[PDB]
Amino acid sequence: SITAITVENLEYPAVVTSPVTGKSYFLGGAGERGLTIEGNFIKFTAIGVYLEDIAVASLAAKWKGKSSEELLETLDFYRDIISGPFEKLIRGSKIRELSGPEFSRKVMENCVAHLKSVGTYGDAEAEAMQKFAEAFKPVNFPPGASVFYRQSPDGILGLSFSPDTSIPEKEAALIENKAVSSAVLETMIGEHAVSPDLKRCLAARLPALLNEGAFKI
Ligand SMILES: O=C1C[C@@H](c2ccc(O)cc2)Oc2cc(O)ccc21
Repeated sequence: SITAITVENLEYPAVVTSPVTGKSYFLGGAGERGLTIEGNFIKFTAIGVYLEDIAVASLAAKWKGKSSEELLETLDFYRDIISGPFEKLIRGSKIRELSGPEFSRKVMENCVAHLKSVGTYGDAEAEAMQKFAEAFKPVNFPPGASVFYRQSPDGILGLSFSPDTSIPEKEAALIENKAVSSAVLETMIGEHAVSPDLKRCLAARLPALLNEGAFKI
């Protein structure tokens, strides 16, 4: 019942299965991110957000029987996606070649931004971020190079890099800090995430599922 999304010739499948935790996610929504200089928006990377199947049953708890327009203006609904008792997978596939650090910089930027936004950015979180950046250093992402973030409900972030848009088998690293976990996703679909790219998508495709209250295969 669920379909795919190509964002600037970078395709995001309808479903996916982690070689790491054998879970199976569904494309919640795709989108793209980039920079705005001189009123021009140059897109650098595509972005798709995946939710584990067990997410429908969970969100159905309070979001079923509501429509796109309705959820889209509801913040809680997102705090629920980002902090849901389930794994979320976020895949960023480059549109413009960026190095590990060049990129890991903008990302780490909005993160700490939020961490302080809610008084969670302390020593531990700080080390976790150091680590976060130590992971991206050896890397580089020419177009098609994907980064895979696994946000585990157990308060862990699974970092894994690729030269193309196919998920790797093993992971680059694991950042074990509950805060830093949600961070990424929060910076993309959170309250303070200006772009309605991911938000509109999620708001549009989930009710279709939420009406059945289940998911698997
Ligand atoms: O998916 C991206 C792209 C990234 C980025 C854009 C332009 C650039 O030059 C380097 C990195 O910024 C981000 C910041 C975030 O908090 C979350 C996701 C992203």
